[PDB]
Amino acid sequence: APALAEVLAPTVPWPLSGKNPGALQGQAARLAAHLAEDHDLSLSDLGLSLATTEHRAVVVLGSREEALGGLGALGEQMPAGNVVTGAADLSGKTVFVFPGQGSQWAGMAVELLDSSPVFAARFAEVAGAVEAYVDWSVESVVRGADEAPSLDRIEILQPVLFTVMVSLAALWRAAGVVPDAVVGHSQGEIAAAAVSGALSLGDAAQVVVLRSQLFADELVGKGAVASVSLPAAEVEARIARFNGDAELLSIAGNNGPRSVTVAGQVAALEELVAELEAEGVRAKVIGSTVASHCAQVDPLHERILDLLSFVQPREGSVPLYSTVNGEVLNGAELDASYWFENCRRPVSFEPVVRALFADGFDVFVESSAHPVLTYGISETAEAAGREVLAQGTLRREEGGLARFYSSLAGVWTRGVDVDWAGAFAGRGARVVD
Repeated sequence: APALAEVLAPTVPWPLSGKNPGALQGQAARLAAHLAEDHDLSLSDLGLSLATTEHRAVVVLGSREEALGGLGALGEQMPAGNVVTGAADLSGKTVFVFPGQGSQWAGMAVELLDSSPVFAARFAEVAGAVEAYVDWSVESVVRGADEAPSLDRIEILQPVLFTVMVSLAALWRAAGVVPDAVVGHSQGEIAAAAVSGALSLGDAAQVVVLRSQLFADELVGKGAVASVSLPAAEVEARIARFNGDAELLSIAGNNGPRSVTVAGQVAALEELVAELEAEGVRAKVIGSTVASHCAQVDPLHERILDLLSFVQPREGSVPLYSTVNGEVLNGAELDASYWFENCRRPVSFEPVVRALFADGFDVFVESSAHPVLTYGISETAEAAGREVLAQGTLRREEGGLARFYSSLAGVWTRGVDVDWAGAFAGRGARVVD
């Protein structure tokens, strides 16, 4: 039942397609002139009409003005922020990417709760699973209720992030976009397991909640993870001087050929990050993160096997590419042992991005509040001579239908199928010739 969109939300997407020279531009030019001249054709009717009918574009609009501004611009081959353009030259094999921490911002799920029924119904269903293992309400933390806990706290961030990522994947699925596979980074593998069905909701919810509550008890204060824009070899050489007495700092992830993470002791991490920043290199402590993917997780080994003994794994609808052991898992192999490897081992994301290229994936949808792994996939694609689409869902301070229809356009304009008519459900629009 529940639609992409509240009937009273004004953001709507207009899709246009052409194959002949200047055909997309001509069709846009004429429609903009007709809209202004006709003064009777309904905006909603024109939308559903365009939505139900090789070179592609989507105008994302909340208003007649934005419609004329978009078609007008497309008509004169001028770029605009609300007109998403592309060529439909991709096979469309799609993988959903579920990142770790870094995605979060303060109002992230709020707009989609208020304006997308589908997102709201999935959010409740997934919030309901986590809330079985927790005293607080996911929805109130997202809306910043006064009395609800903060997202700064790891044990609250990870379950919140889990719910938002799984619910975003359902919003993609309603709009007719369906993964052929999933891929997770760090905690992201939990969300990836939920969406694939490899864990039940309740199992995936219990894993995220218990493993983040452990990290909060045992690891907060003592460690973090930082994102560094240099290749592995350069970074091994910059941390060596910190690791005299003890290994304070270690490479916890490979995201691209020029992109890695470092995990360990907060002071040494912050010094390396300041050193590299002074030198014009991007290095940033990932928000609220603990020193996972390093030796600090080892004193937690037996606790973690006991905590996640419940986990019952099973084949999902769709394979999971393991960022932990380079295997393509049906879903049954995700036992408590796997979930220890996941928080201890460094995340070999980049090599499984190359494996996905070789198995025929050319569309990567990152199901997140803010795109963080998208640059690594694009850098990997360039270095592999592969033309691929790396598409985020939301961004900071853009959590609405305008942002989401933009990212949906991103995938459609490059050849992935989308039910655009879904955006007009229940509005009483009629297709007009």
